[PDB]
Amino acid sequence: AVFYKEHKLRNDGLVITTNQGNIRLQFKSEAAIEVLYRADSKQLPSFALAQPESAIKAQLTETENHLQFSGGTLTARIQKRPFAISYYRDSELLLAEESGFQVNKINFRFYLSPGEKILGGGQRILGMDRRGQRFPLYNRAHYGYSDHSGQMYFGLPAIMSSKQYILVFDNSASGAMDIGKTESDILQLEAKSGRSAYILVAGNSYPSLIENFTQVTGRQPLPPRWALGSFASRFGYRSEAETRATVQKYKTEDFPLDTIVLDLYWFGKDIKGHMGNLDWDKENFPTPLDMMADFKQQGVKTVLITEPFVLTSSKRWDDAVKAKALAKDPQGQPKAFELYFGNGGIIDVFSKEGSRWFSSIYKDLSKQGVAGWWGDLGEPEMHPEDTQHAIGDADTVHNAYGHRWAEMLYQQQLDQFPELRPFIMMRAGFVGSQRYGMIPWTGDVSRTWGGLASQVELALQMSLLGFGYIHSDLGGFADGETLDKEMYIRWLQYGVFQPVYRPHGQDHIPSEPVFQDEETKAILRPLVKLRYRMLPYIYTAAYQNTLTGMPLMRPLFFSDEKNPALIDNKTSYFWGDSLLVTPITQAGVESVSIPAPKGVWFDFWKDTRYQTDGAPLTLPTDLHTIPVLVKAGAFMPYVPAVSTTEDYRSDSLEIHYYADASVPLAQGEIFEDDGKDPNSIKRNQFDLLTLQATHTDNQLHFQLARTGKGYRGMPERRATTLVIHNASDQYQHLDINGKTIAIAQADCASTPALACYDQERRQLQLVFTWGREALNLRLHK
Amino acid sequence: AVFYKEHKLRNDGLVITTNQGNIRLQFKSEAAIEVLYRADSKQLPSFALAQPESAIKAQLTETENHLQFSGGTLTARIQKRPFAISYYRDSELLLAEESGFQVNKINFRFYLSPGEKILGGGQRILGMDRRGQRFPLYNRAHYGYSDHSGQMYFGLPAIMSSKQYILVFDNSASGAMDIGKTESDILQLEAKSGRSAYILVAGNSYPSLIENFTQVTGRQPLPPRWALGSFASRFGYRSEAETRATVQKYKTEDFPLDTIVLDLYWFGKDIKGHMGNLDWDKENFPTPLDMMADFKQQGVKTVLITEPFVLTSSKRWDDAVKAKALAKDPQGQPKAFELYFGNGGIIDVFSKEGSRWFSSIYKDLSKQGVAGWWGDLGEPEMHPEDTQHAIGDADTVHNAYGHRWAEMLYQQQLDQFPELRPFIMMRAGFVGSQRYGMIPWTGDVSRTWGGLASQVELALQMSLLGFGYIHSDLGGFADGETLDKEMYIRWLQYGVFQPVYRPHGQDHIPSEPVFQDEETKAILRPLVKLRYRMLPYIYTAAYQNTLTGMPLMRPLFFSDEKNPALIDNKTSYFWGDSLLVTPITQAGVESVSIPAPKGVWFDFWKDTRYQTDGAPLTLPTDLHTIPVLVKAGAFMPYVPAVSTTEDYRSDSLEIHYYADASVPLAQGEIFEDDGKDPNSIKRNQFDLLTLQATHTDNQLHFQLARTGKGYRGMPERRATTLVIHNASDQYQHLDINGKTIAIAQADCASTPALACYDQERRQLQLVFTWGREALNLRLHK
Ligand SMILES: *[C@@H]1O[C@](F)(CO)[C@@H](O)[C@H](O)[C@H]1O
Ligand SMILES: *[C@@H]1O[C@](F)(CO)[C@@H](O)[C@H](O)[C@H]1O
Ligand SMILES: NC(=[NH2+])NCCC[C@H](N)C(=O)O
Ligand SMILES: NC(=[NH2+])NCCC[C@H](N)C(=O)O
Repeated sequence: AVFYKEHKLRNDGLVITTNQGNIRLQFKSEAAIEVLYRADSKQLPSFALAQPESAIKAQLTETENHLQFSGGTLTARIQKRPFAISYYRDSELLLAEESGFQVNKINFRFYLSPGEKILGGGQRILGMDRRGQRFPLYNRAHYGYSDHSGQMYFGLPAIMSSKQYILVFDNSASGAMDIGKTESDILQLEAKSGRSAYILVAGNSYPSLIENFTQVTGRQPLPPRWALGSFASRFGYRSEAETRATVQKYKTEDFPLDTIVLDLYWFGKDIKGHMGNLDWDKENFPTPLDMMADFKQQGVKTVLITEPFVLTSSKRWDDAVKAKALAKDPQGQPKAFELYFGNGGIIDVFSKEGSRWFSSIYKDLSKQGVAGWWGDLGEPEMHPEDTQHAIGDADTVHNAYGHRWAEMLYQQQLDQFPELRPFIMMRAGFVGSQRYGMIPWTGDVSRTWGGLASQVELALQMSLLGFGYIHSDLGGFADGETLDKEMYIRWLQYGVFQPVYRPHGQDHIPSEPVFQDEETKAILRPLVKLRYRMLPYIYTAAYQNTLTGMPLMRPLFFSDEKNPALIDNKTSYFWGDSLLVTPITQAGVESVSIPAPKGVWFDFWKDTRYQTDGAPLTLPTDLHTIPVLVKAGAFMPYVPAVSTTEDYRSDSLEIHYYADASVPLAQGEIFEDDGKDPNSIKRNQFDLLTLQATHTDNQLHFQLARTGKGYRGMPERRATTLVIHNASDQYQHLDINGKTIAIAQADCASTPALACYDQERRQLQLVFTWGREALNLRLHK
Repeated sequence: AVFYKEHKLRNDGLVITTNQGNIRLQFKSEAAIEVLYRADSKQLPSFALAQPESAIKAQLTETENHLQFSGGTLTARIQKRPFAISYYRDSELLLAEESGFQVNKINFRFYLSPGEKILGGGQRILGMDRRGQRFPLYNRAHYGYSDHSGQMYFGLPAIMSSKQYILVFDNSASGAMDIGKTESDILQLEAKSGRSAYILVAGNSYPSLIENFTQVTGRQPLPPRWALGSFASRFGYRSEAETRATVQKYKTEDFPLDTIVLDLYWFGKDIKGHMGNLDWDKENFPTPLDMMADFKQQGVKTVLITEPFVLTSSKRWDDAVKAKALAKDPQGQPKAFELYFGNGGIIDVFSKEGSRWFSSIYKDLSKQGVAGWWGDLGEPEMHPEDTQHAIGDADTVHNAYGHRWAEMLYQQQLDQFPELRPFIMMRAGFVGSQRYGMIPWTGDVSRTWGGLASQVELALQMSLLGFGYIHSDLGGFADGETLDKEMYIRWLQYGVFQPVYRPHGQDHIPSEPVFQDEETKAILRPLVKLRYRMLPYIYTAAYQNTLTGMPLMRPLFFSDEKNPALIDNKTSYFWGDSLLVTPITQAGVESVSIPAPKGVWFDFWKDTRYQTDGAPLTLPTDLHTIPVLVKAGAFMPYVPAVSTTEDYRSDSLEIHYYADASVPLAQGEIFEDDGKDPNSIKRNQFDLLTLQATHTDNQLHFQLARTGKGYRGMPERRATTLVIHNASDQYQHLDINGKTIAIAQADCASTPALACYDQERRQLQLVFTWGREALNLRLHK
């Protein structure tokens, strides 16, 4: 039995006393509130909040039976007897405590509304709506998973509801979530220890909800543009010669390549026994500085793997112990335990000593030429209960280990190279880890169609809760004895339309596309080149993700927020604003039914126009593509393919506009900067191109403009080819800034025409110079 | 009747007095002699000699009836009565005067040996052996020529004999050559005026003959590497917008492009009336500095056309007259005459005033950003007899006008940009013009199969007499009403294997490959890319041409100097040392008979091995290639394709070696420098890679090395893939500098293998790092 006794309102937090203790409420924004139970006691700090100490001014009002603590849009309604808090946006109930907080173990119980659908929990393969499921909150490997998992590498103690709120359990400890499984109408959060707090974030739409969520948990800094390029990876290159041979293979096979990734053989010849060496195995990598410099000359970055563990057999054991860098046992000695790789300890990233020691090693390797970092096994993969960290035992801090590891490395990289954007790829984190630039991948997926078929669900679940660059080991990682060629092709095709292009797998079967047969390469080469040609599209989506948290992959349900049934879809998704992608995830599929939203759509590959009032579209499949539809009104921007983003230029732009009278107004943008300055957005050192189309019965008008302060090397004038798909055959003239130009009606492909209409393709091509001043192009019948 | 009277031997020239006057003999080298009749009188200087005043020490010996003036290898035997000079190499008679020199008009008569075959005269379409022909020495347009011409743009007063000598008529005047036509056994040279001299050069082989010839007439300076890239050209881009649209089309169609060429519309909107303006038509080219700068940003050079003529209607007429820059009439007034383009005069490049005036204009335009120069109509196309130049009348200097024009422009460009290599493309020159960097093309060829079929004969005739970069308007230039697609494709395929890749034609039919249909582009795109991938092969041949005069295209007859019948062949030729090319020059050809020299040959496209003891090889044709055979023992070097040579890198090399036991020793080289320094060779600022193969019964050994001082940006270590074609399946191991490496026998395409044998292709691939130290690779059975 819990009831209200008293409250204090200073400041600007609400402190409530019940018969059971203190509760602190603080608005972290107009749309987000942090609720801390046991506010009286000492406990772990928030990990989820980007600014834990902030508290914006709210209004408090009191009545006989209730308190009301209200921010801009979000209101907390506090019922005095029995004590229960409920949350409202406008006058709409979002979420209500049932029993709410209960003590010893930590326990939060909320009511769920009938029909309420619940996404969340991070990586699970359970269905998009996780209501009716119970699962642990304990980051844990799931080697070789395929089509089901209740527990994987990167769980999140957070949910997103069809009521358009996000609830975060701001707790790092071994726990569990019960989403109306045990009791149909109860959401239960549990933890063995740790912080007893939750955060509720509201929004008026899913995009606004995600914007509000990332406002308080952190926005991802724009990654280096090279993160969007082609990665060479396997587990693992065995030598410098093999690594050099692989870079060379990309050159001789004419596949783009930005980055090569070195797995654990860079520090030892065996899988076991060397982890912790954190230094080059000179028997097999004899000249690593020259190797990295030679790669940089070819525009290729080098990324190295690192892990939390230092083995007793490794060259750094004695030094780590001496430095007090490792987690301890209750006795105060370094804790050693049996990992797959051997007996070893874990670097205590929560301590000053561990952080300084580990950071110094990253600094040294980075000075040698390492461009980015891969942090594997950060669950931590093995984490005995009696392990003691500076701020708590293993079970208490477990789900924040990887998160703090990312923070440490992010801070380190920014201190060493304040003019570069850190690249940090990790397997396990916490709510908010995106603010440290964490780029997660979905772990050791099996080489099965089931493994591929689960990737959209996983990506969308992580994308919705803050992680825009979630991606998979393309082609599959685990086991297998011979390449499943059709599966591999489908996986690398899908790869083009998801955040990071990194084929990776155990090296008994090649993961890199350059080591495939002629048919496979003939299919994938123009697709990897397409990835590069589409960099302006992808990099602009990245820009929007940094600005607003908008994920690069968006679920189908964004298309109609009043149709909750769409939430179940995990087979079609949006890549940026304009492309509806439906990966092929079974062998031999001859056609697909695409649940395209009501409107006009074009076949990305064939230009075919489809119109639908709601009924799904049936498209035939082929081996060389996967089904992709373009939304009418889309501006799709391209640059010429380059081999590496170091050579990226937009002196030449080609933009495809998908015209249809059903879209009388359309807008596009292209974000351009130097691809590397971490401060480009803050300082406005960018070139933001905007395009607006106005489509009426007798005219199609485009207004082009540029804003921003520009940047070093920005082209003053871009040669631009605008291709208008589904263009009327009735346009008689073009005005460019008032100057009339005839539209040629033949030989469009065979003359340097400035305006020409191709009657067979229904395409109207305009070629012009896009300089710094506004440009108006008007087509008139 | 002529007879010897007296001689003086100082110094070191021989001066002979006959009853008719003085004759001066001077060795210009051990292998070349200049013979000047009327040595007593004042006459035009030599144009053919690079060092006219030189005279090396020779030996003179006298007998009752003869004088002997002897250099290293060449000896002049002077018969006293009747007077006649004959020339010997060793004790072999090369050439004997008949009546020799006869006066008023200039006339030289020599005996021809029975069976002696005679190439020469420069551009004619008459058959490789011109014996039995008579033709004028008067540079003259032959618009729309096809399969026959006795008189074209670029005649040369020179012949090459199967006796392995070259005879030059060192005379610039309107004349004629009668090669045993009128009198079966007489070679007659005639001129209306000008210098009465000839030069005889001997050699012990055709390569040595050409080396000796270019030693005394001039060696071509290495062109900028960009000269070997893709040119966009037509007659003509009508505006800046059209020019920008064409550069953009190369970008959007993914064809390489180094240079765009602007025809006469850059200075006026009409073909007639504007010539002489030598300045931008701002109505149609409003921002030419920005245009050229924008192209440079994309790695694209701009070349402008210029002509010798200044029209009275042009903006520069009054100024040219004021400056005394134009040729005059006998009265002393500027000479004006009716050209196709209108009434106008000719710039007197032979005068100080004309040279200074014209040079100042090139300087100004070059400062604005023009990268190279196209000089059209230098015959001069129209040249009235009464026209007076500073050094003689039109008929006297005619065939040296273009030559002096090139010298003027070359000197100008070197003075303005001493750190760049001039690019000078012209239609008409003289013996020796190559020393001013002249790059000639074969004029206004018709768009017919006949026009294409004549190009090998023309190229070989010019190549043998000093002009390595002779080439054609690819696809054809003149007339036509609709594209002959098959002809166009064949012409641009041949284009890949001849010196300069410049499609060009009258613009009612597109000349650029980017304006062609999908099938045409699908065929040509990978071929234009091949051109770029083969830059190390082509640029190395260019290097050899600068060193020794060795032409890039070599005739079949080089393959067997004891088989004079080969001289007639004008259908197959060598592109560099290793490729035997047979262009397809008729429609619908289904197969070809290739007269491959005795030995082992491989199909360049299919890898098929052929062996022949002399009988021709029959190969089937296809539309996507033309027949090319690779000589056994060839090292064919490639780099990855780039869009422009400004991006050229050899960090990655791929080298194909064509192994056969019939070739126990083979050598290759790759010349690398910065692609732009005119002094790179002289100063040894280059990286010369050498490869040697030793092929025995049980071993194949490669020795790799580098010499030269290197250059700025040179890669220290190149990733190298060596592909050995027709490799034995019996090699069991590889030693690289003594370190043994196993040869994998499977999965060569699908692993980062360092050594692997592909049993299905009979190819053995080695991948390694080629650094600055010598490298030995040994394969052993
Ligand atoms: C962690 O472990 C590895 F298997 C070996 O380092 C990686 O290759 C794998 O991608 C990652 O999950
Ligand atoms: C000279 O005249 C032109 F026809 C016009 O300038 C050129 O296009 C042609 O290539 C050249 O022979
Ligand atoms: N994280 C997981 N859900 N792991 C499931 C592992 C199941 C497997 N049979 C094992 O015990 O090893
Ligand atoms: N240089 C030449 N061979 N020209 C031949 C031109 C022939 C042509 N019938 C004419 O008189 O115009």
